Amino acid sequence: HMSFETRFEKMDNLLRDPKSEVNSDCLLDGLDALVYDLDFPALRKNKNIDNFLSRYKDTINKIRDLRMKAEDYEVVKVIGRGAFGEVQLVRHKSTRKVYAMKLLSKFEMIKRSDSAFFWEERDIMAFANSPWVVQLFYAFQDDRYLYMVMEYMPGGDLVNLMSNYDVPEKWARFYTAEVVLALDAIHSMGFIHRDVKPDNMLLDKSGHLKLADFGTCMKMNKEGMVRCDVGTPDYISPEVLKSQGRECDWWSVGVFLYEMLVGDTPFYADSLVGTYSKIMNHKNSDISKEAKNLICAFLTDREVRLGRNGVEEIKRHLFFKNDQWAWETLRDTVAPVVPDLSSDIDTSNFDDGEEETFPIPKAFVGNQLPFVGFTYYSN
Amino acid sequence: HMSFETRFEKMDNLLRDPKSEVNSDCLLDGLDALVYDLDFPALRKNKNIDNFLSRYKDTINKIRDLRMKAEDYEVVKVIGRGAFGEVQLVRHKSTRKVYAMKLLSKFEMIKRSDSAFFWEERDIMAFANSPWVVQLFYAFQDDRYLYMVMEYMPGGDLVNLMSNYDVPEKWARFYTAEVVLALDAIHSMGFIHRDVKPDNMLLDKSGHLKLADFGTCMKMNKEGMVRCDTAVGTPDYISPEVLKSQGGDGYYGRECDWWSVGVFLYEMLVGDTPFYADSLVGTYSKIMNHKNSLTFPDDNDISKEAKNLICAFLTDREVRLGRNGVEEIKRHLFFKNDQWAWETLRDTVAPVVPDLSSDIDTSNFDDLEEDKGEEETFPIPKAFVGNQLPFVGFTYYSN
Ligand SMILES: N[C@H]1CC[C@@H](C(=O)Nc2cc3cc[nH]c(=O)c3cc2Cl)CC1
Ligand SMILES: N[C@H]1CC[C@@H](C(=O)Nc2cc3cc[nH]c(=O)c3cc2Cl)CC1
Repeated sequence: HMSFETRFEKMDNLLRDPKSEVNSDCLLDGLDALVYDLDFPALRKNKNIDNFLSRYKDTINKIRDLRMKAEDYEVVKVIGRGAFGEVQLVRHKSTRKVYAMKLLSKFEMIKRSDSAFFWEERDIMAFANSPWVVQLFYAFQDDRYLYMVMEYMPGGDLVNLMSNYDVPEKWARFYTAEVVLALDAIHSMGFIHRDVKPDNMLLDKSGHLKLADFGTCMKMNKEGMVRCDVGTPDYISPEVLKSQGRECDWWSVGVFLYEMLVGDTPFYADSLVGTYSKIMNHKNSDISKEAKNLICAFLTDREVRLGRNGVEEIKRHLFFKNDQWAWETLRDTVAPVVPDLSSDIDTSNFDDGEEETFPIPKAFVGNQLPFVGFTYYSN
Repeated sequence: HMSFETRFEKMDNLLRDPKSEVNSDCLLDGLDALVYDLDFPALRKNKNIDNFLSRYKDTINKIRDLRMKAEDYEVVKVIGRGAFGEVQLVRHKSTRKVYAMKLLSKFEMIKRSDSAFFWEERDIMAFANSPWVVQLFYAFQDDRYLYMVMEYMPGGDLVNLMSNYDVPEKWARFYTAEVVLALDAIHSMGFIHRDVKPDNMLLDKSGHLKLADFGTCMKMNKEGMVRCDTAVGTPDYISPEVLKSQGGDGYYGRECDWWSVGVFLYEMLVGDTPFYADSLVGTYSKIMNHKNSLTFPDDNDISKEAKNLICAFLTDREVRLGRNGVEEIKRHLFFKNDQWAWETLRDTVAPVVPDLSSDIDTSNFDDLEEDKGEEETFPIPKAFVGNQLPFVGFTYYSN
């Protein structure tokens, strides 16, 4: 039993505790949402509602206007496209600061039952506080989209990179190993990524690596494993392809490595289903002895796969031997490729029908609800 | 503008501002409300809904627990009953402090279209900061009732008082004049009482006076008037103008309170309402006929002045006492004596002081009937009905 003077402080806590589902900004998100989901001709016909909307008209419009809205960002150039919206480079009008804003169509997010997945991604990007993980500075929302303002990566994706260069075993060793420190960072936070791939790997102005998408992430329980409900084709791990009715990330890894030295998927197939079964037959489906080894050590069945035991076990692998870097020093050494940037907005490492809207309801559908609590300020 | 920072210079404000319809508490009130009006089987079948109530399940239960709830209060004795709930003496378990907590059935308040009246009552009691206005410390709500925790008044209502004594012109002069200072106080907060009556007049441990219920209050416009199609008040103590109100002429100023007061005074010296009648309607028309309904049993125990003052309040608005200034009333001959001056009457020795056993002597509160069958509940909705929305923002905690 707490006391008065106590309970009050304790409550101010929550009203400030940004990990709280009911941080002040989340309550405001609630009032906001509610006013959205209510201001419709049909519904306003109700005493209670119309009275409400008539009382929080002025006030809530004031709010909308003050809080962060998309009108606050100048969009320099679209630099990417996810499933539910586009990622565009931006500069804050009032602050002049430059971020990368990922967009999310509330609609598309509802149409597909693919809702409530971005919570893990928000949390991670906003509190991982890690050199390995992209940092979220702001997250806000209107009627149409979610917005995630985040540390811009001038470096570009590992995809563009592998496109442009004849990757040597050196580089390979570098990028791979960093991906390993990062994935271990994630797992330390008690999450599993489930989608490891070049498309998700970005680079900071210094040519080092972070992880840039976390939609796939899933919280792993006490025993370190997960009850699972896929992700990608060219990479995916079989052991998790049967639970449908951790070390999996490591599989994805090996796949990537192969892709990097080779120039194509370790189980590429013109037909996709082909790539699928081909991964199921992994056992039977220029380079160094070690490269080969390592790869095939990851590319094995769950229980005999490389990394089943400890991450350290992976670190120590022979292919991870050199006279150019140590592990807890890698982050600070000279990247294999460093980006030459003309300004704070060089979209050079990023190469070059539409969308609809929700239908006016006849009754309360509350389409804003799955989104209350998404607003986050970093100060 | 200009820019980001000023935006915050309004933001942080809207959250501190206790008079803001969106003070932090208000926002918490919104989320709470929502959870209530949402957690029902039929509704839950909605993906958006279900997902919501599944994310704020834990959290919202936490909130409910911490914030002020009624389980925080030990209910000493029921000392009163209004229209929408009972009014009970209580002591805070954790703090052991003693208050009077008035309840309000959210149902009953919805049943009758009589909703959204309590906001003016709350604002006044919480911000009047006046010797004449009972003070609110805390206001909270659950699914069922609104609660208003407020300065307890061991003194008792002037109805009990008038009951137990042969009130003399002195006393009369006292109570009445304090009623005037107080009504003037409310008048200056730009409000009209509309319901002046002994029932609303309470006493503090020093035998001095305050007004105790403000449901009837209504904010008056720049010209000092208000306009009310269907008007309120109490059968006996009603002003006639307020009385003859409808779709049409229902507009009146503050001197209607002054009428109510004259009624008071009569009641106090005579022992019955100036227009009492066994049938109510009778009192009504009797009021309409005041010019010739006014009388006094030929017991010359009444003063020239008393009678005077009384009749000066009980006249038609336009020629009634106080139409001009409150000062005008203050100066009246019946308000002449060598025992108190206006700007000092609060500080003097009350005409009756309560002898109290403890900090909980409910001695000046006669016994009342408990459960009279009044506790009824909302019916489980088939669709979202939003019954808690009218009460978003009612929560307020004291500095
Ligand atoms: N994960 C898949 C879907 C998301 C997409 C994606 O999110 N791409 C990007 C993410 C970020 C993150 C932070 N900063 C950036 O500049 C940036 C740029 C792009 Cl293009 C990548 C493929
Ligand atoms: N408006 C009518 C119905 C309500 C009734 C009423 O509210 N009475 C009371 C008001 C208060 C107020 C503050 N403190 C108290 O202790 C207290 C006690 C009672 Cl019995 C008055 C007549």
